[PDB]
Amino acid sequence: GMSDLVFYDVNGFDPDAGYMDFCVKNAESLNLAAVRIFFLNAAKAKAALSRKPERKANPKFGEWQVEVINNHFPGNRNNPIGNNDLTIHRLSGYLARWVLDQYNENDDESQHELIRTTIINPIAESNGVGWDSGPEIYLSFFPGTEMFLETFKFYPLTIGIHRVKQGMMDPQYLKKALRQRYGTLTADKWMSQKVAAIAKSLKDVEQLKWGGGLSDTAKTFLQKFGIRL
Repeated sequence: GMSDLVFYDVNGFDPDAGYMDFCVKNAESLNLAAVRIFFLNAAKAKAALSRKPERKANPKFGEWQVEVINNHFPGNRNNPIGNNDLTIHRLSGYLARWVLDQYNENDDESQHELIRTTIINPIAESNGVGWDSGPEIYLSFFPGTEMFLETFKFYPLTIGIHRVKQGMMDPQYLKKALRQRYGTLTADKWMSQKVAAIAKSLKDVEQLKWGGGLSDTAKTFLQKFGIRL
């Protein structure tokens, strides 16, 4: 695959092969502005697709246009999804990984500041979690990141485990993450072999500041005392 650079002759959905295909087709036309717009508008895009009868559609986010399968219109819910096809959910996962790749591309502080100020994760932010928590953990609040459990250091799973433990989520919602691979390991194999790694990941999640900042009224008050925020 993409990590060991081993290639094969041309079965089930493999998110690593899906990500490769996505990158071949889209890497050149992606930019941070477009990806920011995507993440701010993913849910709205699903809503919009839900009243469009066409089996495929071509939403545009900023300057970047992309073809997706429309599984949101009720008449289309059954239609098969191809391994190289894009859905809003798959795109969310692929773009979260693309943002991480951008972050890891170099360690200049300007790169990190650009990414931290441009990409917003509304789900993370709604929970009191910002970029300061770490890039993998921040990005793991995005839908679709469960496709890449090793990449995201088990956080797409352990966020869900934490939520269940806190009574914030029905255990059934864990089913998606629990079906995924971890690198080369199948779910049966990592559930058996990676308990320590997952526990370590969960502790990272438990230590997040689940909650937020000072109010506008408080900030205005504090400015009267020469405190600018």
